Amino acid sequence: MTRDQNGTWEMESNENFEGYMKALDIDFATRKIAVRLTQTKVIDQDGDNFKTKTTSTFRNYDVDFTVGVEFDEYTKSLDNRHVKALVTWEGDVLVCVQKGEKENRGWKQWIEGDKLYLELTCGDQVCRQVFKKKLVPR
Ligand SMILES: CCCCCCCCCCCC(=O)OC(CO)CO
Repeated sequence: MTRDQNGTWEMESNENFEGYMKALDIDFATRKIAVRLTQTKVIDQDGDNFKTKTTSTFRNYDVDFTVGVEFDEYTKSLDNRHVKALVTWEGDVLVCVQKGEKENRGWKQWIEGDKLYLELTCGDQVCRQVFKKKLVPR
């Protein structure tokens, strides 16, 4: 079930989100708020079609894609840049390459049991996040 990323995932850890945001040139006042925020990931996955929402108390980031289909991603509410994005499977890891102004920009997202791992990369900065599958009703 390592390819099934469906559901709601609640952030457990967030390492070096500051460096990732700084590499994206996000302004200092925004980073000061954003580094503290818990995030939630909501994934609606139907085969290779993904609809994703990353939410917080401050701002949300939405991106939808089909595995294997390059798309024009506009990173609204993050750094507000246009990139050419492609998501593919490398094994059971979902890998996105975002070609554009910033070198070495992309992300890798994968399941281990009840945990979702996400590594966000830009240039020489890597942010490593872990989310836990939302607790089901009592
Ligand atoms: C500056 C305010 C930040 C507000 C929180 C929003 C942060 C989003 C970070 C990028 C997440 C991302 O691209 O993740 C992909 C894989 O999960 C989306 O499919």
